[PDB]
Amino acid sequence: WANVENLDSFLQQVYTYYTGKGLSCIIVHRLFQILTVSFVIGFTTFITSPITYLVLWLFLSFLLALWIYYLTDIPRLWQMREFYIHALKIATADMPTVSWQRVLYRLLKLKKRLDAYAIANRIMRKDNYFIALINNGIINIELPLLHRRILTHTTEWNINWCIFNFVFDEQGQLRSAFRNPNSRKRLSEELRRRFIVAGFLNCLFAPIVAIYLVIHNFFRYFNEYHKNPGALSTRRYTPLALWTFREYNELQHFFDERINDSYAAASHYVSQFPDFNMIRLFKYISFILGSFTAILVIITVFDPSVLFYLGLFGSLIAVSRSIIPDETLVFAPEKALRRVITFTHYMPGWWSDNMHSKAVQQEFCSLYSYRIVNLLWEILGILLTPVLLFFTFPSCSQDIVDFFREHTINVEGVGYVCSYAVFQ
Amino acid sequence: WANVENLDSFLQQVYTYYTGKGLSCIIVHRLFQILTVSFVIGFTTFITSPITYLVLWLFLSFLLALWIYYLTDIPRLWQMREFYIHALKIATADMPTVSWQRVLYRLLKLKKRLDAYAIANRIMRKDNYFIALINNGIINIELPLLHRRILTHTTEWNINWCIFNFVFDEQGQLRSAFRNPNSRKRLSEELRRRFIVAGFLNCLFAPIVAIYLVIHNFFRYFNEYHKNPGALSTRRYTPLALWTFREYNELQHFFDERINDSYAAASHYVSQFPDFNMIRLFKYISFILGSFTAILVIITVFDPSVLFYLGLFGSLIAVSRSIIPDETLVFAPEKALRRVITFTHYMPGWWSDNMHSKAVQQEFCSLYSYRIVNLLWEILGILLTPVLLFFTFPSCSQDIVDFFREHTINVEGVGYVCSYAVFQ
Amino acid sequence: WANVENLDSFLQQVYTYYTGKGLSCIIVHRLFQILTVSFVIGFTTFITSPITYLVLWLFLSFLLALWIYYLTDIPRLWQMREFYIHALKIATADMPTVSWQRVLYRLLKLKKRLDAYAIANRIMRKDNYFIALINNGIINIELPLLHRRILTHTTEWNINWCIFNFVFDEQGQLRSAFRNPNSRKRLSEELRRRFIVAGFLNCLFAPIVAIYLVIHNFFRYFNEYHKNPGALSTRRYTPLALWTFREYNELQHFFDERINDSYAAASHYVSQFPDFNMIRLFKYISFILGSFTAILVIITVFDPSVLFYLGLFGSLIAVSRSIIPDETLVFAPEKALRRVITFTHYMPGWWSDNMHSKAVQQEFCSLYSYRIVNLLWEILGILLTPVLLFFTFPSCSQDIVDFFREHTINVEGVGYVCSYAVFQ
Ligand SMILES: CCCCCCCCCCC(CCCCCCCCCC)(CO[C@H]1O[C@@H](CO)[C@H](O[C@@H]2O[C@@H](CO)[C@H](O)[C@@H](O)[C@@H]2O)[C@@H](O)[C@@H]1O)CO[C@H]1O[C@@H](CO)[C@H](O[C@@H]2O[C@@H](CO)[C@H](O)[C@@H](O)[C@@H]2O)[C@@H](O)[C@H]1O
Ligand SMILES: CCCCCCCCCCC(CCCCCCCCCC)(CO[C@H]1O[C@@H](CO)[C@H](O[C@@H]2O[C@@H](CO)[C@H](O)[C@@H](O)[C@@H]2O)[C@@H](O)[C@@H]1O)CO[C@H]1O[C@@H](CO)[C@H](O[C@@H]2O[C@@H](CO)[C@H](O)[C@@H](O)[C@@H]2O)[C@@H](O)[C@H]1O
Ligand SMILES: CCCCCCCCCCC(CCCCCCCCCC)(CO[C@H]1O[C@@H](CO)[C@H](O[C@@H]2O[C@@H](CO)[C@H](O)[C@@H](O)[C@@H]2O)[C@@H](O)[C@@H]1O)CO[C@H]1O[C@@H](CO)[C@H](O[C@@H]2O[C@@H](CO)[C@H](O)[C@@H](O)[C@@H]2O)[C@@H](O)[C@H]1O
Ligand SMILES: CCCCCCCCCCC(CCCCCCCCCC)(CO[C@H]1O[C@@H](CO)[C@H](O[C@@H]2O[C@@H](CO)[C@H](O)[C@@H](O)[C@@H]2O)[C@@H](O)[C@@H]1O)CO[C@H]1O[C@@H](CO)[C@H](O[C@@H]2O[C@@H](CO)[C@H](O)[C@@H](O)[C@@H]2O)[C@@H](O)[C@H]1O
Ligand SMILES: CCCCCCCCCCC(CCCCCCCCCC)(CO[C@H]1O[C@@H](CO)[C@H](O[C@@H]2O[C@@H](CO)[C@H](O)[C@@H](O)[C@@H]2O)[C@@H](O)[C@@H]1O)CO[C@H]1O[C@@H](CO)[C@H](O[C@@H]2O[C@@H](CO)[C@H](O)[C@@H](O)[C@@H]2O)[C@@H](O)[C@H]1O
Ligand SMILES: CCCCCCCCCCC(CCCCCCCCCC)(CO[C@H]1O[C@@H](CO)[C@H](O[C@@H]2O[C@@H](CO)[C@H](O)[C@@H](O)[C@@H]2O)[C@@H](O)[C@@H]1O)CO[C@H]1O[C@@H](CO)[C@H](O[C@@H]2O[C@@H](CO)[C@H](O)[C@@H](O)[C@@H]2O)[C@@H](O)[C@H]1O
Repeated sequence: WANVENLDSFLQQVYTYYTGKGLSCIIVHRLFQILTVSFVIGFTTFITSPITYLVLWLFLSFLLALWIYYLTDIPRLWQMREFYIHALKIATADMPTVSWQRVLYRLLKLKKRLDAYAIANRIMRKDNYFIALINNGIINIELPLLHRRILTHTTEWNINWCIFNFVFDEQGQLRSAFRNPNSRKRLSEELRRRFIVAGFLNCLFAPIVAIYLVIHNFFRYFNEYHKNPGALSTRRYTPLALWTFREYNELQHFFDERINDSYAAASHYVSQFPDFNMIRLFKYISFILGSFTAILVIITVFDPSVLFYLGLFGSLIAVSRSIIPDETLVFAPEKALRRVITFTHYMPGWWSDNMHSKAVQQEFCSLYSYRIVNLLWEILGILLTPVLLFFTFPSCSQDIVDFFREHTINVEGVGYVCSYAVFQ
Repeated sequence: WANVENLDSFLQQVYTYYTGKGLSCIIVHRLFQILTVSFVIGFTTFITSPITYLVLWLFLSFLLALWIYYLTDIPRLWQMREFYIHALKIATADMPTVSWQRVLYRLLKLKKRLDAYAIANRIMRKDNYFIALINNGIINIELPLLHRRILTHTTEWNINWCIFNFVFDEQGQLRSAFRNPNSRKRLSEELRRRFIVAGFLNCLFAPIVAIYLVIHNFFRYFNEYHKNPGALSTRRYTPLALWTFREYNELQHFFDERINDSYAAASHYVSQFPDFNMIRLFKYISFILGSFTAILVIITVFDPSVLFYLGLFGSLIAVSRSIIPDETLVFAPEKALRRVITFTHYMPGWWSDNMHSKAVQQEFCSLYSYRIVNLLWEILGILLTPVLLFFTFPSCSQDIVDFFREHTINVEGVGYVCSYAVFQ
Repeated sequence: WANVENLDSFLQQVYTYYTGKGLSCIIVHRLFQILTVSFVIGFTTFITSPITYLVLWLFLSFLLALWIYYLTDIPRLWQMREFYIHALKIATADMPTVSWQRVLYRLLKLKKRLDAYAIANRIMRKDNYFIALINNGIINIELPLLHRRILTHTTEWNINWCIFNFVFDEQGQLRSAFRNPNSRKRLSEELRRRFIVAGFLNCLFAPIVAIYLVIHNFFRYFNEYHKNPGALSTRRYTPLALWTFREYNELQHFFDERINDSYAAASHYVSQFPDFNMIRLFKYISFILGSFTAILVIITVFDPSVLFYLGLFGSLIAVSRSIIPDETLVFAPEKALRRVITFTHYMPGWWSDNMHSKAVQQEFCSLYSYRIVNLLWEILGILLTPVLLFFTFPSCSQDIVDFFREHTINVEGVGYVCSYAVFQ
């Protein structure tokens, strides 16, 4: 590896081999991914059975492209596995459980600079620019009519292809033409001619991706969402909430740990806002039905459709007892919210006034939505991303170019990084 | 509010509007309260159907008095809601979740002194005297024959009407005649002529209140206590335990929070005292029945009323497994008790010797009783309070007067407070 | 002050009015400064008494220029005094003792951003670039032949006139042409044509400044350095040591406090390196002379030029006792050095190996020199600065330009600051 001369991509591959947990796990996951896609395709073309033949040929050609890419990438995985076993001296059996600090320790042992912070800046060199574009509103992801900021996975794929393939070298570093203030008019017009091409390609590949996605999600979740409604209120952070919470140089797996360790706190928080005027009503109704049931039971022990009424009242009382919280339950929304914020690290300025508020809870529930709503939006966004790539993104092209010139700072030994990554 | 000149009652109304959680919640609770009373009355007069007409007229006249009082009080609630929205700038939607410290912050912003501690001393000016009368034995609430200290809700209503209406101004402050040591013989005899009148009124309104209370509690709890015995061992603090734990100037909702946050610790503590000589016996019996069942099952797999015996033994073994605790369970009564005391703040002097003891647990279970026992005593105390108001309270009248003269201290900017409130 | 539009210079004037401690103290100091200069001139032209008339006319013309400038600047001082009394509400009697945090508090009360850190970045906007040029070797201040880094006060005056008058606006901010990478060849050649002009002016004003300086220092220090040699070993930090210790955005008076609070630690540290092979010799010599003196005193009490020998031996023994340290004295150079570094905040990388070392002490004594050596070098540097401005500075001109383009970062609300000021 002494002849890399492309240290950024090498470190990124080291990291994605770590988070993939070795060649075995990576190959297994990719295999089951293409198997799931192919099963969806085959089962959908079976239960429904010219135009059908042509669209099936299209789908299977995409599947074969995926397969061919995976087969092409296998050798790079082997090179990295060899680098892990031999150079890093990390056992193939230690992969699913070794930490990133241990890999960093071995990597510093093996060998301008390779500090932990430097390696984080080199792995996340483009992700930091993405965090800074999204969080600072440099790029407008708000729909023109629906008035909503949506960040699907196709949105960020298109952002990474239009911008970060155009702004960064093949060697993976900010091109020279993006700090020259005189070229700000040529680049800011060769960038709209990329947004337009990506919008054209998405207007062709977005229907046949949203269709596959809705079919896959239906097949996967129909069983649970019609035979287990308890798992219908499972809440998760929206994909835009996961880029609002992200910090700079915070590698993906650290972020995943500290976000998964926050769902307990968030589920607790969103429950600290009961409806007392409704709890009181249901307490009253439970009292009435309990009086009726007491009379009925005390009269049936002396005269053995009163059983229908007894069953109905038992059902209604069991319904009511679920709404009525425990007596010895202390509701404290502000400390629940602070317990959440110790994980999400995200407290807007105007929260600090009223963290007990209900408006704060409305906002946090805009960030922490239902999983089914997240699915509906991850399907509608694949359709509405061409709207962005045609109407809101070109108008924001100039700014983007300027953002890469103003807010780029040279950190010695790393290179040109985002200027926001060096503050926080 | 610049023309109040009755700051104590104004602050008390601010506080009870806070703890009632706004005009909406207060009105809803009062409405469902009169609805529950009226439903009990109507259903009891229905399932049972002169004397009946007369007693029904009496009950409905009391109900109408309650209704008329609530309708009379509504305008004061509106005045306070206006003061909350306009002057305090607390949103009507922030009421169920705003804290008392936020209300104090707004109230100090708006405007002798209005510190947090001063407002607590003005809201709890009579409650501090009550805590000091009850905890220091100035007033004797021990029954003459049953030899038990009972503090029902009617007991404290009678104490607040006999004493605190006679001792405190209409403006809500210690009358002047109660610090003059020469009038200690006139006041200590105009106070027995109040205990006697209250005893006479209670000997008339105590039967028709205990009757309503037992009917209400029967209707409410018969369903749960005959169809869910698991909620028969629900333990709660007796009303006298809640005045023993109360601290001075600790507003009601803080006390409620720290008492509700103690039921987990108390339930844990009362379980750290198993019967080892009984656990051993049930372990032996489970072993015997398991041997029998093993033989029976191993003999029925070769010869398919042995099923009756198998079912009976399964039932008995399931019974036995519930008593036998887990093996890896560590019983530690002293640290459980300390975990409780960190909430109740109540450790008598003689506990500090043996907090591992069983006598300490007997006392704490006198404080932390069963809810059904609490109901039986809250019904028997409504009957036995005239005994107090006739025989034990007059004999303790003199002391009471002296208590208000000796143990009153003038805190500057607040007024005459209890001398115990300023120590702890 | 709402119409300033030159916030940087306004804040710098606020700060220099604070550190000057009011109009009274500023005027008094300037007055005694011109009085000291004029006294030196008059006394030197008196004790020595064409060429004399001409050089005296030159000196007095410089004095009159200084006087005229002070008289010109008085009105700005009055404007700032009014701003301090009226707007800031800081009493004229509170000036010599008010802190900078109190001035910051008042200034934030009065009114893109005016945080403490922002005001520090605006006051020290050019000083941060100076710290970064000097500490990072962007500019070469090492003499070509003597091989020594000298930073006189004239050196930094010339740096501030050649560079910071050319690089920064009249409004006080980095000119636009210094971030355009295409103009790096025009600016890097209009900067050598400034170093050359400054070298020419210094080759004319350096003799008649070094002469005045040596005369002033002779007059001031001859008395103390010939009639009090105890104040000849007074050590101070060299002017280059005071730019090596300086941190970014550390205002001048904070730096002065933490450097003055370090001279005790430095004086302690430089004494932890005694010469044991010399202490032993002087102990032996003191023993010999004490034996001789004991014999002489015990023989003169029986036979009253032995007195000459007794006096000489007393003198030599008094000399020896000064070198020999106390017995109960514990020498610990490493913790003395750490006590120093807690103030200077300056520990090179190669110190961390051997902080007990003698080479570390040699380096620290290169930083912490004798005051008389500092005077000799502050006089020789005024002569040798044209050498820098002619031979070492032009060769380093290009780099300087690049330094202002590479290492400039835009902090929002402040402006273009040095990129090193935002790290540490
Ligand atoms: C005719 C078929 C049409 C569509 C086919 C299927 C859709 C496309 C799938 C392909 C592909 C993009 C890349 C292709 C690049 C190959 C080059 C192509 C040829 C170029 C010549 C999907 O990538 C995205 O697909 C999205 C759906 O399309 C998913 O959205 C979801 O929607 C809802 C669903 O439940 C969800 O609720 C919602 O939460 C999602 O937002 C995303 O989750 C996913 O990231 C695969 O790449 C990626 O897949 C993901 C796991 O998916 C892998 O994540 C992790 O990997 C390990 C960490 O390294 C971890 O250890 C591992 O734990 C983890 O899995 C990635 O590593 C990577 O492998
Ligand atoms: C009709 C056939 C359907 C075919 C659909 C397209 C098939 C091609 C997909 C291939 C392709 C898009 C590229 C070409 C797209 C051109 C326009 C596409 C328009 C559609 C016509 C998607 O593939 C990527 O998708 C990403 C999203 O899941 C995954 O990131 C996961 O996220 C976490 C989840 O939370 C997981 O936890 C984590 O383990 C994964 O990292 C990747 O693992 C995956 O490889 C590969 O490019 C990718 O390069 C890299 C940056 O160089 C970017 O990957 C990530 O970005 C950050 C995000 O988080 C991550 O921080 C960072 O880790 C990573 O850098 C992507 O931006 C993407 O650009
Ligand atoms: C012909 C009918 C005969 C009897 C009728 C019903 C009995 C009397 C009910 C009337 C009334 C006294 C005041 C009357 C003043 C009006 C003036 C009258 C006209 C004057 C011209 C009951 O007051 C007491 O009644 C006792 C029973 O009698 C209860 O004992 C119980 O027994 C067992 C039961 O389950 C229990 O197990 C046991 O734990 C109890 O000890 C007590 O809990 C209760 O305090 C109503 O006042 C009070 O009610 C209570 C909630 O009850 C309100 O508490 C809170 O309010 C909010 C904080 O501000 C909170 O936010 C809210 O959460 C909370 O609710 C108070 O605010 C206040 O409203
Ligand atoms: C045949 C028809 C049946 C009619 C029965 C009587 C109907 C009249 C009841 C009306 C009346 C009694 C007054 C007249 C009684 C005369 C003799 C009665 C003999 C019966 C013939 C009861 O009404 C009160 O009862 C209290 C008890 O629940 C409630 O306090 C709740 O406690 C917590 C629970 O734990 C809750 O959490 C909390 O939210 C509530 O505060 C009050 O909310 C309620 O208003 C109103 O007067 C009341 O004034 C105030 C102090 O000026 C006192 O209230 C409280 O005291 C402290 C205790 O804790 C509290 O610290 C303090 O907050 C408050 O100051 C009472 O002492 C009482 O005197
Ligand atoms: C024909 C005569 C030839 C020469 C004349 C005399 C030499 C020049 C003197 C003028 C002048 C430069 C500025 C002129 C600007 C006016 C505009 C001109 C007209 C433009 C149209 C000297 O400035 C420098 O002069 C150097 C010598 O030249 C000194 O070097 C010394 O050498 C050895 C000596 O002992 C030393 O050992 C060695 O340690 C030094 O390095 C430096 O100490 C001094 O900084 C005055 O400016 C500055 O003086 C200094 C105190 O001097 C003031 O420092 C502080 O002020 C307060 C904090 O705000 C503090 O509260 C106050 O405590 C403190 O005092 C500054 O505020 C400022 O006022
Ligand atoms: C034949 C007649 C002799 C006439 C000789 C020249 C007379 C002119 C002198 C006037 C002039 C030089 C300007 C023109 C020079 C052109 C070329 C000169 C060639 C000579 C032919 C010197 O005047 C300054 O000299 C400084 C040095 O003492 C003083 O700083 C003191 O340092 C501490 C000590 O340790 C004291 O503690 C502290 O209180 C003082 O701040 C200043 O107080 C003083 O005003 C005024 O310009 C000045 O502007 C400012 C930055 O805008 C700079 O001041 C400081 O720089 C940092 C340093 O530390 C400081 O951090 C910072 O506080 C301040 O910003 C200077 O760089 C200088 O440029």
